[PDB]
Amino acid sequence: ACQCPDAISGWTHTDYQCHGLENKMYRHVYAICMNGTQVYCRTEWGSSC
Repeated sequence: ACQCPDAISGWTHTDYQCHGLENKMYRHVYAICMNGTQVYCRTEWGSSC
């Protein structure tokens, strides 16, 4: 769920955090746009906590 005005030039993500209610780790995946912006694309879910 993300789109850049022209194109995606790169790919990054925040670090995993524990979700206190879900008891599961999540992080945010961001695409880097050609224009310099970042767009939040998905939430990645990891191991338990």
